[PDB]
Amino acid sequence: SVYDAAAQLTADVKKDLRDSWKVIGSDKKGNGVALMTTLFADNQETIGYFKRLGDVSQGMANDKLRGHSIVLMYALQNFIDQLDNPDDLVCVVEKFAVNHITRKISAAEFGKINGPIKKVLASKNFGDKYANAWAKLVAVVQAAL
Amino acid sequence: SVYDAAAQLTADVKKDLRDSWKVIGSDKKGNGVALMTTLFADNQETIGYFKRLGDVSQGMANDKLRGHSIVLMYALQNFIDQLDNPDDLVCVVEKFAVNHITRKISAAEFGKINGPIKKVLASKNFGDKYANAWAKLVAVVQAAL
Ligand code: HEM
Ligand code: HEM
Repeated sequence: SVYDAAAQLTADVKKDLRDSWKVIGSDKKGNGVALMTTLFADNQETIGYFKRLGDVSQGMANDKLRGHSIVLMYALQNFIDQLDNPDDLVCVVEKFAVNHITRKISAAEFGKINGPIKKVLASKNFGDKYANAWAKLVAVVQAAL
Repeated sequence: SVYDAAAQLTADVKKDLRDSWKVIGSDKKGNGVALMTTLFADNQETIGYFKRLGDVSQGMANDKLRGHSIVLMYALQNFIDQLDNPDDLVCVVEKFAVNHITRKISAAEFGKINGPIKKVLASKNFGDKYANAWAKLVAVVQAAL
């Protein structure tokens, strides 16, 4: 269940998530847009899903992409803040899962974000240990999709 | 226009917003659910818009309402963090405006949250000065609806 996946994030996984988030979550505009542009660059097939944001090649200058990228980073902030209470983490994961289920985003397609996350972490010198920790948090949302 | 409403957030208004947020933002789950149940109790005609959350009378016990309420408080957190830069505050305001425009929520109906906000601030011993500061930030979202 989502709860099982949540309940299995360990003390050192939560430590790696919090420690990397202190750095990548400090600049939400910069790192949020960096995440979205790496998604569109490496996975060009997803661009069509983001038609509401207009022309995503514009990057930072596209006001709708910048607004979306900041709000996504607050969704991750929320996740990081609920780590010690699985019941609260589960009801916010399920709320964001419904936002993607209505856009017909499958668990497999949602997991395409792991590549971008790994790349943004690597730019701040957080290696594979941290990327693996973040893949465990993404898998909690995948359990809901 | 959003940009003029944004220009109304002067140095003193920004200070009052930050100073009261430091208190109500410390308990996102508690105050978030409090805001929503006060909206439904005082403005019963709005409950129909929230049919996805099921029985909102249950409050904190209703997992969908709790998930919704925590996320709403991170939208407010987001607005407070963008007060330094009006261009970033306006693109996140417009993102949340579209979430309500699709739900057929008018500027007048969105304004019904001011009663709830004043009551929650009042229980924390933040009076009308602070309620009026928050009404000015709510007016930026109203301007985009
Ligand atoms: C770390 C992972 C992710 C998080 C936390 C996340 C978060 C968000 C948030 C908060 C929204 C706004 C929801 C709304 O207001 O309706 C959103 C929208 C969306 N997301 Fe994600 N998302 C993630 C990954 C993905 C991935 C990998 C895809 C697709 C392959 C995806 C596709 C979408 C789509 C299509 C929208 C709607 C865009 C629009 O029209 O505004 N998301 N996402
Ligand atoms: C401080 C003011 C408010 C803020 C920051 C706010 C924020 C939000 C956020 C972040 C969402 C989630 C969007 C999504 O994922 O689709 C939401 C949903 C919603 N809001 Fe608000 N909101 C506010 C006031 C109101 C008011 C006063 C009304 C109506 C009288 C309203 C009606 C709705 C509705 C109908 C939904 C959809 C609930 C659902 O089915 O999931 N909001 N709001």
